Amino acid sequence: KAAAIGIDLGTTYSCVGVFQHGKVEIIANDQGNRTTPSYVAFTDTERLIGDAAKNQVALNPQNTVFDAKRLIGRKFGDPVVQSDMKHWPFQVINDGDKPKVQVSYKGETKAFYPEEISSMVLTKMKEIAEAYLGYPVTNAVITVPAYFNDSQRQATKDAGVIAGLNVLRIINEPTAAAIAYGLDRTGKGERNVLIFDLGGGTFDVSILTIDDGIFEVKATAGDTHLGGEDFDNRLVNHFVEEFKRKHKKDISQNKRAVRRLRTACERAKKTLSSSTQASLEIDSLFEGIDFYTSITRARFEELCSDLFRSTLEPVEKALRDAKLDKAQIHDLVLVGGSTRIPKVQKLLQDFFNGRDLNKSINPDEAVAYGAAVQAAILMG
Ligand SMILES: Nc1ncnc2c1ncn2[C@@H]1O[C@H](COP(=O)(O)OP(=O)(O)O)[C@@H](O)[C@H]1O
Ligand SMILES: [Cl-]
Ligand SMILES: [Mg+2]
Ligand code: NA
Ligand code: NA
Repeated sequence: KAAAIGIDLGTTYSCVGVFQHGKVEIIANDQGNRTTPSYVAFTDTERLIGDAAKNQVALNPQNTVFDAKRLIGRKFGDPVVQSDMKHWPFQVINDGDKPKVQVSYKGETKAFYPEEISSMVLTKMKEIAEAYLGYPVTNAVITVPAYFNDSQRQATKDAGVIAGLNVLRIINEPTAAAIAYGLDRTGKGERNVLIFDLGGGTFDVSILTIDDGIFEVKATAGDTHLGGEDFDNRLVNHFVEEFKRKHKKDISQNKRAVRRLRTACERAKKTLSSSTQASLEIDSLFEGIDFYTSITRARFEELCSDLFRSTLEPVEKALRDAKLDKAQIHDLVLVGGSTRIPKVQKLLQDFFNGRDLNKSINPDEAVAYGAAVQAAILMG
């Protein structure tokens, strides 16, 4: 009788849905947010997950973990791990050629596997669903990137099992997004679907063939270090210059200020997807100096124009790989929070010569939406 849930375990944000009453419900967390930061923080006295964790990241950069998805299922000597390490404020150590995140927790040094950190996020998403349903959840579908290997999929599933979940299936994020739009219901005859996924940290282009409910991955492309956080950064640097000009002070080395600016920037950015201007007002940003100011959509676009534009060549590459022309793509699907940006939608639509974009499902929710559907199918 109990519904199974669908979980998007995201690099920067996660999302949970449940199919019931003949429809998918994306479930808001305790703060009312329909997605949750994939953050876990450790303090002298408690463990925080999601919104609570990200909310104190500037205060505790050392023991606030994020990006665990970049580690999960990898060996410590993997060049991706070695490269990514150099830019996290938290320490990563080697335990038998397995990466562990090392932190201080209740005064003692503790280390955690990536799948342990991710299980804490999965636990939160599970608790979010249970608060809405009013009963314990034990079955779930969890998603992963198409490019995940066996080791990565295994560790993701272990994360689920650790969270107390029977993992009915692990499915690809682009397939979940396609399922959400009901594209799996097609009969015999190949349809070509392109998934354009620009999230918080990663950019993924997938071309799938669907034939009588059977998915095949024809081509993948993108950039694992291109995302919304890079748009936040462009804004950070802009406002650091503007604060320097006005107050004649350089805040760029105060890690707490820069982090707090960064957060205000992400909020303003989101607002610029619905508004042509946004107000940025930080109390005591630096040395008790407040920062009240504004930014326009057009200025935001200018600051990011090259990054926005860079998203189209991986589409070209993926089409070439799949041996398809633009015109042979039957459906275009927007995934990831960053595809809410009007300029981004314009770029892709212009690239496809005016074709419709499938964007009626919040793109940062499309993966979980699909997972919830598949979970229900697997339950009966
Ligand atoms: N309305 C919006 N406009 C612009 N960016 C948004 C909006 N909503 C969310 N985002 C951005 O989307 C990114 C998170 O994307 P999401 O798909 O939720 O996570 P992930 O990439 O981790 O799966 C963040 O960079 C966030 O600021
Ligand atoms: Cl992505
Ligand atoms: Mg995503
Ligand atoms: Na996500
Ligand atoms: Na991402």
